[PDB]
Amino acid sequence: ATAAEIAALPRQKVELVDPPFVHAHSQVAEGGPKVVEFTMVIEEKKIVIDDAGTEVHAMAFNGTVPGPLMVVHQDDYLELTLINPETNTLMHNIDFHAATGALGGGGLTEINPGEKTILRFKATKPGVFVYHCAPPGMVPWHVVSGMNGAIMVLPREGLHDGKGKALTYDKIYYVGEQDFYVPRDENGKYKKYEAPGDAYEDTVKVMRTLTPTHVVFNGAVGALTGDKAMTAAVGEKVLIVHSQANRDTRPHLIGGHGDYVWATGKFNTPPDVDQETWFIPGGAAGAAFYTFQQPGIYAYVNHNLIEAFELGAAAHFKVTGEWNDDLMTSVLAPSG
Amino acid sequence: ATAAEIAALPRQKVELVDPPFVHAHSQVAEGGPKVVEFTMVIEEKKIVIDDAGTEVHAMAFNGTVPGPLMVVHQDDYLELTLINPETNTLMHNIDFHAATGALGGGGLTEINPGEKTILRFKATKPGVFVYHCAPPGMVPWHVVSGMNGAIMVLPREGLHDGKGKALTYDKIYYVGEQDFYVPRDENGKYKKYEAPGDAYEDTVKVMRTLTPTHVVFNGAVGALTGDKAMTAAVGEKVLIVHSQANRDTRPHLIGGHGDYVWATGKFNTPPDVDQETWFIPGGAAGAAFYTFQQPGIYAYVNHNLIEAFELGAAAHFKVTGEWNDDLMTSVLAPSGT
Amino acid sequence: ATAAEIAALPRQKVELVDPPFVHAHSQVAEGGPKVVEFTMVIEEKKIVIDDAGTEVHAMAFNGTVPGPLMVVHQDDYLELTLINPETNTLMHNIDFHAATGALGGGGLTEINPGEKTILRFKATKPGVFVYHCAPPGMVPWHVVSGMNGAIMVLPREGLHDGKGKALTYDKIYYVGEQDFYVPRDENGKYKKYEAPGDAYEDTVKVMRTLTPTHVVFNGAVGALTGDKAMTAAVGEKVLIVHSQANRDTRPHLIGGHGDYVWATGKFNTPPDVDQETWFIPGGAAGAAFYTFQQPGIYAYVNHNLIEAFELGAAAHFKVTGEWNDDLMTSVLAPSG
Ligand SMILES: [Cu+2]
Ligand SMILES: [Cu+2]
Ligand SMILES: [Cu+2]
Ligand SMILES: [Cu+]
Ligand SMILES: [Cu+]
Ligand SMILES: [Cu+]
Repeated sequence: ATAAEIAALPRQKVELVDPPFVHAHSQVAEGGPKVVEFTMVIEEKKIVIDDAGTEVHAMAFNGTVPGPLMVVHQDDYLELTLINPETNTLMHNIDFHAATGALGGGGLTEINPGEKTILRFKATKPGVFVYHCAPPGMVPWHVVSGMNGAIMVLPREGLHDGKGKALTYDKIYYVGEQDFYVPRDENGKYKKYEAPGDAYEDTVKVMRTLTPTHVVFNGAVGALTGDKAMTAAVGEKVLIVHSQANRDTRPHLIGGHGDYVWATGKFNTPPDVDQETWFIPGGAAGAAFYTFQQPGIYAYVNHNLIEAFELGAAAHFKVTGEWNDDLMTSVLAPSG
Repeated sequence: ATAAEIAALPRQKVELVDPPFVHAHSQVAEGGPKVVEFTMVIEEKKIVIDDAGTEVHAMAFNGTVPGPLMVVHQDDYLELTLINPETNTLMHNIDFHAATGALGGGGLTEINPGEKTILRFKATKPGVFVYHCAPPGMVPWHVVSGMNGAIMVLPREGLHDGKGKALTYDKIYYVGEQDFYVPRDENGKYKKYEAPGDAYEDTVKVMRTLTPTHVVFNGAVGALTGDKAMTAAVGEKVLIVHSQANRDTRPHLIGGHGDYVWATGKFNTPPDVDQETWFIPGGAAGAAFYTFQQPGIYAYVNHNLIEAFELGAAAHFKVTGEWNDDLMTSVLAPSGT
Repeated sequence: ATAAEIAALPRQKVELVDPPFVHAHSQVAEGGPKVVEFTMVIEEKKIVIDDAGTEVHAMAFNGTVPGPLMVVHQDDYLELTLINPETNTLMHNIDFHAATGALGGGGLTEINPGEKTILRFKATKPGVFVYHCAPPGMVPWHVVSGMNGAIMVLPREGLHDGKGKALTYDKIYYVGEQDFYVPRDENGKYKKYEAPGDAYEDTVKVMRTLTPTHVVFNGAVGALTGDKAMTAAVGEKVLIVHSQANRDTRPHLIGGHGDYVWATGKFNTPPDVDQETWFIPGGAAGAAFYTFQQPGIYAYVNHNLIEAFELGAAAHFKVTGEWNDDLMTSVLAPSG
C-alpha cells in the first residue's frame, strides 16, 4: 500500500489489559485492514518474585512482566506509541519479532528517559510473536529484566486446524515465562539493590552461568495461582498463548492436553495435535488450544519439573463443571 | 460410554515386562474396546547407576527405572492397580499424561505405604505418553528418583505414516532416559545415604543447578550394552519408544536414522522423516521407526555428546546381516600418506 | 545399482570453500548420479576465539571451524579423501549423519597421523546433515574442539515448498555453531596448554558442567560481524544452513524471518513457515530460506540472548536496497 492508502485506513485505539488477560478483540477480522493503535509507558520498578522477598529490577512495558498481549489481524498495521518517562534511568526500545526491518523496530525506537516514539509496522505474518527491548550492547540484560511480551496476529478468518476447519476459543490467556538471574551473597541469600544499574555486573555473572535462579510465569513464583488462577468450565475452549523471550520452555497442562498446538507460534504452520508437552524455543511464542473435559484444578507448567516446582514455573487453572467417569474414575479409592 | 456399557466390556489382564522390552501386544487392535488391566507395586530401592557403584535411592514403578511400558489401543480403558507396600516410607501416586482429569490421575491415586488404589481411564488419544509419580510438594524429587515410565496407545488400526500407508514394526524397544542428580562430597566423590530421606536436601541443591550428574538409559550408565545391547538384523523394522519425564533429549541412532519419527510422540501428528537427530522435550515420549540396512554395532544416544559419552546416555544395537557396499564402502582403508 | 553401474558413474572432483561460503554447485542436479569427490586435510592448531586472546586447541577439518559444507544431490555418492598429516598428534575419523553403516563412517576412517583414508557413501536422503569426528572413547572432546561441519544433500530437482513450488536461492551461507569449554584457573583466567592432550582433563571437567564458556559462529566471537558480516540485497533469496553437532540452538534473523524453515534439516519433512525463531537440536543441521524485504544491518543469533550477546553467538547481515515504509515506518522519531 501507498502512504496515501495507509492514511485512508480506519484507525482503532486499543486499551491494553494486564496479563494473563488479553484486551478485547475479534477472532474473525471486523472489516478491512486497519491501523491498530497501542500506547505503552515503560516502568522501571522493583518486583518481588518469590515468598522470600527476592527482588528484581524489572524493566516493564505497561508496568507488567510480561508486557501485555497486543492483538491485531494479518495485514493490519500495528502502531505503537512507546513512552520512556523521565522517572526512568535507562534507554529502552522495542523489537517486534512480527515486524520486518530495523531489527524488528529497535533501530527506530531508541528512547532515553523523557522521550517517546511512534512506530508503525505491517503485520504481514499470522501467529504469536515475541516482542522485547534490545538496546545495543545491553540486549539480554533488558530481556531478562522482564522487558518482553508478545503479540498475536490472527488470520483475518480467525483460527483453523490443519485441515481448514474453524477453531473458535471462548477464552484466551497469555502466559509470559521469565527466566531471572538473581545474585546471591556468600551465605546464598539473594542480594537487593537500590538502583537497576547497581545490579548489572552481579546479574551478568549469574546470566553467564546460563542457570536461572527463578523461572516464573507473570513475573513471580505463584503469580498465576490462587487469586490469579486461570479459569474455565467443562466444555469451554481456551487458547493459551505462551512466550519465552530468552530461554526454552516445555509447556504442559497437567490433567489436560494441547488439543491443537502451534508450537512454532505460526498459524500458517499446521498445528500439532493431542499434545502432552509442547516445546517453545527461547525467543519465540507458541499457542495451544484446549477444550476442557473435566472439572477441577489443573497445573500448567514448564515440564522440566525442577523448573516448575523448585524454580517457580507453575500456574493453575480452576475448572468448574461435572465430573466425567467415562474418561476417568477411581475404581478403588486409596485404601489398606 | 455409560457405567453399564463399560462394565459389559471384555477385560484383559496383562503381565508387564521389564524395559527395554515390551509386553506382548497386537499392533492392530483385536476386537472392540476392552478394559486392559495392569498391576504395579512401587519399590523404594537402592540401585547402582554406574560402574563405580554410585547409588541412588530409586522410587521404582514395578521395581524398574524406567517403569514398564503399558500398551493399549485408542478407546480401550487402562485399568491400573497401583500398590504402595508397607515396606516403603513415602506416599506415592501416578500421573498419566495420556489421561484426562485429576492431574492425569494423581489426585485420585495418592497412596500411603500399606495402601493400594485402582485407577481407570479411557485412552482417548493415540501416541506414546509419559507417566510419573507427582506427590504435591515433592514432585520433581520423585521423578528424578526414577519414578516414571511411559505408555503406548496404538491407533486401533495400528501405525501408519503421515500419508495413510501402514507401518508395521518387527520389534519394539522402550528406552527410558533418566536424569540423576547425585550429591558429591568435598573430594567430588558421589555420596551414599542410609535412608532416601537423608539424601533429600543435598539432592535438591544439585537439582537446582539443572545439571544432571548422570543421564542414563534403563537406569544406569551402559545398561543397554554388552549382553544387554538391543538387537536387530538388516531389513528388520524397529520401533524405538523414548521417554524423558523431566528433561529434554535429542535421540540419534549413530550409523542409522529415524525413518519416521513422531517427535511429539502423538500418532495423529504426522511423523518427521529421514531424521538424523530428533528432539523430545522433558515431560514427553517420542517414537522412531527405522529399518536397518547395515550390520554391525550402532550407538543410540542423546546427541548432546557430553550427555551421551560422559554422563551415560548411550545404548548399543548389535545388528546381524550382510554389509552393503553400495550404501557405504572403504575405497581406501587407513594407510600411510 | 549393479556393480558395473556404480563403477560406470562419473567421478567429479570439487574444490572446497571455507565457511560461511559454499563451493560451486547447481540446485537442480546436473545429469544423473555422480560420485562427488572431496579432499580434506585435518589441521590441529591453536586458534584464538575471543577479544581476550583465549585459545583453543582446534581440531579442524580442512583447517576451519566449522569444517566446510559439502554439497551433493540425492543418490549421488560422496567420496571423501581424509588426510591426517604426520605433524598432528591425535587419531581422527569422520562420521556423516547423512551416511548409513559403520557409525556414519567413523568405523572405516580411523586415521593416525601420517595416514589417509577414502570413504564413499550413497547420499540416500535429502537434507542438511551434521558430520563430525568421533574417535571411540573421545567423541565429544573432538567435536567440542571444533571437529565438525555439515553437508547438504539437495533433492535432484532442487528445493520446494510444502506445495511443491520451487524455492531457488540466490545465495547460500553455512553458519556452524560451536560450543567451546575453555578451562579457567582459580582467578577466572582462561588457561593455555602446550599440546591438545594437556588440556584434556581440565576440558572434560568444564564439559561435564554442560555450560559452554563460548558459543560462537565460524569459530570465534564476532567472526561473522563487521567487515565479515554476510551480505544480501532487498529481493534476494538466501538459504542459511545452520549446524550444531553437540548442543541445541535456536536461530533467529533479527529484523527478518525464516520464510521456510526445514527445522529438522530434512527436505522430505515439509518446512515450517513464517518462523520467528527455529530450533535445531544438538547433533543436527537445519536450513532457513528468507527473501530480504528491507535494507540495513540484521543480527542473526542463537536466541538465547545470553548465548548470543554474552557468549558470542551473534552474526550480522549487511543488506543493500530501498527502504519499504509500508512494512515499517517511524511515525514519530525518538523525541522529548
Ligand atoms: Cu528477539
Ligand atoms: Cu507430568
Ligand atoms: Cu553424531
Ligand atoms: Cu529496555
Ligand atoms: Cu513417588
Ligand atoms: Cu578428531
